[PDB]
Amino acid sequence: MLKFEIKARDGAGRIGKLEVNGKKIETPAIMPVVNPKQMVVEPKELEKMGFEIIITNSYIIYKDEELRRKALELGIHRMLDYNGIIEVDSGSFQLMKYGSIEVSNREIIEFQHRIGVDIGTFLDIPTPPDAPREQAVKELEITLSRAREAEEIKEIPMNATIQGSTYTDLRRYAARRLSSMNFEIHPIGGVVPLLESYRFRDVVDIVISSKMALRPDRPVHLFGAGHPIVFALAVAMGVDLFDSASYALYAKDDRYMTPEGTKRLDELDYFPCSCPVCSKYTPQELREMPKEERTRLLALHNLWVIKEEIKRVKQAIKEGELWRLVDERARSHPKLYSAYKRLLEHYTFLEEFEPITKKSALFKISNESLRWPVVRRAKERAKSINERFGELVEHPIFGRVSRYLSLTYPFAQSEAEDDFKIEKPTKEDAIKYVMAIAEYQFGEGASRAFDDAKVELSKTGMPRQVKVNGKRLATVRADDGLLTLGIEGAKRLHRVLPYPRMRVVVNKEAEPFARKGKDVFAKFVIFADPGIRPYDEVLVVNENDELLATGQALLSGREMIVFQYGRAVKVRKGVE
Amino acid sequence: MLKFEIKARDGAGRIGKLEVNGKKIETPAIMPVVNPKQMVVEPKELEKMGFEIIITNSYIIYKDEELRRKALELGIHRMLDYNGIIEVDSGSFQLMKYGSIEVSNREIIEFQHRIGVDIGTFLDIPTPPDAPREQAVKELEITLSRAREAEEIKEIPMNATIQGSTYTDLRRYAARRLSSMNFEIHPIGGVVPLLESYRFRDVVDIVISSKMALRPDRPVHLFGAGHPIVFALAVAMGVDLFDSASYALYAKDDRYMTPEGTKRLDELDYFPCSCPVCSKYTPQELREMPKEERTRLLALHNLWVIKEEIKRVKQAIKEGELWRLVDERARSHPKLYSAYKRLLEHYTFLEEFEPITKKSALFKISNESLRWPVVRRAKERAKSINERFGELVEHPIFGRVSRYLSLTYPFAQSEAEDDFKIEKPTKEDAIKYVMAIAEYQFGEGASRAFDDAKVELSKTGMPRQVKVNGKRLATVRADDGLLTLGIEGAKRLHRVLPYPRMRVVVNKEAEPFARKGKDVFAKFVIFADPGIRPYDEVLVVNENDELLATGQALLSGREMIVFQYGRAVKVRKGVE
RNA sequence: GGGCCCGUGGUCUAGUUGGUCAUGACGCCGCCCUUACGAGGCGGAGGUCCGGGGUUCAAGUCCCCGCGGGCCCACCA
RNA sequence: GGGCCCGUGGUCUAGUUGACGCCGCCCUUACGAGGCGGAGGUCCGGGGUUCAAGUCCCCGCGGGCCCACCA
Ligand SMILES: [Mg+2]
Ligand SMILES: [Mg+2]
Ligand SMILES: [Mg+2]
Ligand SMILES: [Mg+2]
Ligand SMILES: [Zn+2]
Ligand SMILES: [Zn+2]
Repeated sequence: MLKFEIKARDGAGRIGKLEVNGKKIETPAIMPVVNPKQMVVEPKELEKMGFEIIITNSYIIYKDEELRRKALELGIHRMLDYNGIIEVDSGSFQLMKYGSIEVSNREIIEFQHRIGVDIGTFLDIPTPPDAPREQAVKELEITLSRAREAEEIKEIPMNATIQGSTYTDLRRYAARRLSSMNFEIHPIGGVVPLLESYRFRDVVDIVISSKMALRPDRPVHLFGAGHPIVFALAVAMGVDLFDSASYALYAKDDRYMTPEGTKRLDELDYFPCSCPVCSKYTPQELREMPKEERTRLLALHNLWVIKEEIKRVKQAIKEGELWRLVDERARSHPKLYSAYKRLLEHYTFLEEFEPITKKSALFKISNESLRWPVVRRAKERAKSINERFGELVEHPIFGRVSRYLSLTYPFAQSEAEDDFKIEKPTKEDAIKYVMAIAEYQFGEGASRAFDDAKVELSKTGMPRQVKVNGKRLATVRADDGLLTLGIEGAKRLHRVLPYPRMRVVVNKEAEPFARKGKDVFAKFVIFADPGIRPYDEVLVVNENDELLATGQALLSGREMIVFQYGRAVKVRKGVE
Repeated sequence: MLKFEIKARDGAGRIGKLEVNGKKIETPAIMPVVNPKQMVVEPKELEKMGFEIIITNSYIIYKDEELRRKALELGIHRMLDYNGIIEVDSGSFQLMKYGSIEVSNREIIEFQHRIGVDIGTFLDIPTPPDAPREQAVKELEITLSRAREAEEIKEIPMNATIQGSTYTDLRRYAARRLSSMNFEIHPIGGVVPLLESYRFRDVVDIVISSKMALRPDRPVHLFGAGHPIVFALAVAMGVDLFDSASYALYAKDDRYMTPEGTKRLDELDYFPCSCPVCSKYTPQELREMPKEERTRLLALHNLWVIKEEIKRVKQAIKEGELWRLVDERARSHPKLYSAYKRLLEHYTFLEEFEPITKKSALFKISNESLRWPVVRRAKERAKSINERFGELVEHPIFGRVSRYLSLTYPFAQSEAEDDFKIEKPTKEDAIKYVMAIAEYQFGEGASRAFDDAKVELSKTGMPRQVKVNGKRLATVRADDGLLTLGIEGAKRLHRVLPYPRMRVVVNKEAEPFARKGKDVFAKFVIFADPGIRPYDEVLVVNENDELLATGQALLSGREMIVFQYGRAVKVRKGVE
């Protein structure tokens, strides 16, 4: 009983709405790991700060006498004075470092119900990296079994943590076994050793391998990752949740955090921040004060950056610049740049979830910029249109491109050293632009659903509304020069394009509304064209392939088929 | 009457100590342009904030009745309640926009003495960009004349503004004419139109052309540049001062500033900041309030980032990562990336001022990282060593390098995707390392000054102190694997290296001290090997080439010969 | 369906003639500046303003109707 | 000439219950980097404290920061 819906999206990640026991939050989001005995910062304020969710170690409490009781006494919220979403850890992380931990998967799994938590974790086994073969195999099974045993003894939302070591094949498997099982969240675990050793590439090989085999709808949390240096990369991998003692742990050893890396106080002459701590202090005066005060103020600051970067990321996603932000943070350190270069290698993975159009332009600002999904796509997607229509124009990013396409995303919406001069149509070809924009936007074929049409030009010279006889097939949206279908056009297309091309099939229950014009909700989608990508102009149909309406996709096809909460299409017009 | 000394340095820029009228400040540093009549934020606060210096438009004053008087009345500081360094503008900028401004170069150059300012600017003429030819020539002469007329009627420190339009040939000339003239500061002007049109390339072409022909000792200020997006770039070009109404001007139009570019309030979902305004508010909430309060808060914010980035930069310089921060900010926007790629093209300009060793390692984080000065040099500088000594090992950044060099900056102090495994010497080789580190560090030759020596190995296996018979020629400094000369060694060298190889020539006056071991001050250097680069291990000598001491250069050779304030060498041992 | 915005390629506005509002937008030719790309600078000429209807001596510009586009809230049936 | 620090490759420590060197297995395209177990050298040089010292204070020989003098 955990709700998850994709609010906005970019890259392969997304900003979502998460609901557990009435308490809502929004992802991406990081959970500050807190060890109750000795709290550097009390939930009291974390909450006051912005953290509407955190995490503690249940197992560490099960051991302590005092808390065990205070626990079963006033729940956990009350015992931490935290009125936000609280989640716990099995203590497997403790089983990784110190090895032997005393408790049964069941004992703790149960112990978590009594303490009245909001989300819990069964005792998964975090095998380390480069671990021997069988040790990964055998250990994963034990994990999978404890995951089954926990599947049916559970009553609260639970984390099904994907283990598998440095073995992408295992990761892949333990991913489908756990995706098909009935759990609410999937954290990718046993990576801290990697992160501490800045093995950002191996981490991505892992996070990718997994996000591929997991169900799109369940939240992915990267276990033990709380440094601003990874968020942008991570999030664009389709990660949504982070947890880490990083902030306090760092602060203790006198380390300062920057989205670009780590700084040793006794190496700071200035404060590369503007938060409340670096505002009223200095590296000199803060190096003066003693531990108790020094680490507290550091942790404090660390939290502020952590928080800040996260907002930074979300903002990037909201604008459609997540990749530029990764390309920027990638420069923060060699090992991470490596990783980024590697992420960009998994085209197929990223392509699937990469929006078809964004709000802000494509920016050529690195060699890597040219390997970004949205580029590769358009280069191939435009290949055919170029030959059929021809009349090419030079492009700073794609080299050559048919003028007919020259005003639609990402061709006209790109910026690079040298500038791209677009070419407005001329009455006589105004159509070929549409035909092109159509075969490009809808697929080898679409052209025909517009064969004979009329293209109006605005006071600028831009191809806008296309209509036949008296009614409009579609409109060349100003922003990105793509086509927004207008019912009549939808129909005209549906006829020219074979099924399942660009279609969404809604259950009988929903069929009524679609016809009217009301939006479609993920839950009611029986199946939809796989090649559907976010913000695609799509055809709503009934199980019998009868046009029901046209709108704007909000999820990849494969995505609507599995989401239960959230909207699938933002219906423009209804067939009735 | 204005002092300027290079505190710390990197790239081609540096953090310096600037003193005018007893009031100290530190560069890089930005001065908020303020228009008295309607002040969005009063100096009162600006100073409270961190701005120990600002600027206003004297010509704007001379026109207004009220102010002209209040001006001649209680000076300027008092009229602005500002107790920091105040500087003014001639109004030429107003001569550019609106064209015709009423006043004589003399009239206002004198009106600036009366109002009792700390720094002033004569009426230079800011020719725009791509302006006709003569219009640039003719106009620059008028500027240079006004600069002569003001050279002799001046009593207060003044800004010698380099004009010249988009003509690098004129820029370079107008730079020598004004470098040789008696002025305190040189702003590079008539660039705003460039900056507003994000022509970051053209700006570099200009800033570079000029920094080349200007005297190293006089501070360079980039007229009208106040956006975080340029600082790292600019500063690494050897700029030291900025001024801009940017913050209030943007805030007015509802634009928010981020090190990476500009954001339109009504496009913000979150606040990618941690300052005092983005902390206690939200994009939603701030969009609600009206102008009076919206603009003020934004301006306020803008100031916070501005300040922030500047610190960022200085920190960068202090650790020796200025370039990494440019490589990062370069990704902020296409046109800027271009510019950066271009700056990196002038190797000879940058190499001269490029530290011989830095505190933090070299980072391979982009294709551009491989064109950074520090690498090109090393690859060439290492060329011969590799042939002579041989026994090469592969390197992630330089491909191949002889082991004997493998522990010396920046080979062992480099980080890139794949890692470099160093090679500690073996007693029998121990020396070849030094010999190598020698010919590499000092020049084709130096090897001999160590021909027969003893290399001690630490508890690590690292070659550290080298001595012959009983005394130490030098030591293999731990952090960078370079040689720190020990007087005996210095003379050993001096003898095998022809003049002026790595020599610093001191005025008779200073010859005394040198011998003792006290540091050398720029002022008393008659001449020094040009191939001298900061943090180079050098030989101090007297006008007749007698070894007087060994130290640590702090300026490129050609730099010592010109600097009056500031120290030239950090003397280690004296010959006496 | 409920609210607000719009008639639109993108990029972007930094040495504040007091703040602010104008001084159209597009397209057409020439000189400059450019390695030509680019991006600017200067001067010429005078066409068009998605459709329909009013208002005014004057209408891209001011309401009004239509055909369109974006954001937000509501419907998870 | 003072005051502080150190005896040193870089990088780096994010689901909070001494060092360098030597051989083998695992994980790695070998690189990288790790994970496991065997082995047990030397720890700038001299003098001490100790049953025991790289480890603790003393002197030597060295590196680093800050502050002072622009003569
Ligand atoms: Mg579904
Ligand atoms: Mg001199
Ligand atoms: Mg909506
Ligand atoms: Mg000093
Ligand atoms: Zn901070
Ligand atoms: Zn802010």
